[PDB]
Amino acid sequence: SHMKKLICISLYEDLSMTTYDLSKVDNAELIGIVENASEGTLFVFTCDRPNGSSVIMCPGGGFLKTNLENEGIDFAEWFTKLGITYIVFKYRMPHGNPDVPEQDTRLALKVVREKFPEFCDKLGVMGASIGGYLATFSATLLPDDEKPDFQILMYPVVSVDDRLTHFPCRERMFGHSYSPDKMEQYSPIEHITSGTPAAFIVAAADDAVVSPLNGIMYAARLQKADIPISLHIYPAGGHGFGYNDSFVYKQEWLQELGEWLAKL
Repeated sequence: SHMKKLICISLYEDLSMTTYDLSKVDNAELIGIVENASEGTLFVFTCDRPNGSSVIMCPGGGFLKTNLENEGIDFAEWFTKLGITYIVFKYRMPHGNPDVPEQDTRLALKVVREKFPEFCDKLGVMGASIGGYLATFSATLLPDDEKPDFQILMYPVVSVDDRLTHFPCRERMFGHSYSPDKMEQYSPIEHITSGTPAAFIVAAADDAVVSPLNGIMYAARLQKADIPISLHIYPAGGHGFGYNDSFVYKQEWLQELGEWLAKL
């Protein structure tokens, strides 16, 4: 194992911090820590040999909860092994306030940059499913000086437009307040600009939760804007494969991700 410490930062409780020695913590205790933590908490997994780069993962969970294992802590060993500091974001549920994702991503990026400059030579964000909405929002609708340096998207939602969005997530995000005039201000795919960072995008063509055209058309619009892309659509595997071994393409897509990270 190449992960040393776990530092938990409570963004909405005076940035209160707790630190654990990972060599003394097993997976069952680790699960309890992330489950018991309040919303708006960052879990920072530090490396034995850090290379100065960090990723903030925004898990999926349909704006009901966060998938803190399969789209969270289960990636920690994989990232820290490469010297990449790995941060799982237990973000807040919006509960009808659609500006909560923007508020959470801006604060998470700001705090990570402030507390860990040594790990922010490159600071990227990762997002799975509706977590990819937070990830792509951070890459498009934040100011250039706040945007992350790279973005990793797993079966992301990239729009609130009817054509692409996940309707239960949109309803949880807006309550009854969604209207089509709000589409542009809340759709990252509509805000790709020259500052938008290089992207890694992966999904399965048989995804029955979120149309894989989310990732495909996001990548297509990035490419048209001359933003470098690494795009991988597998024919099968469904939504939410995360780190599961049951995904028949697990080794293939992780090998793609590892090669991509090395060439950043």
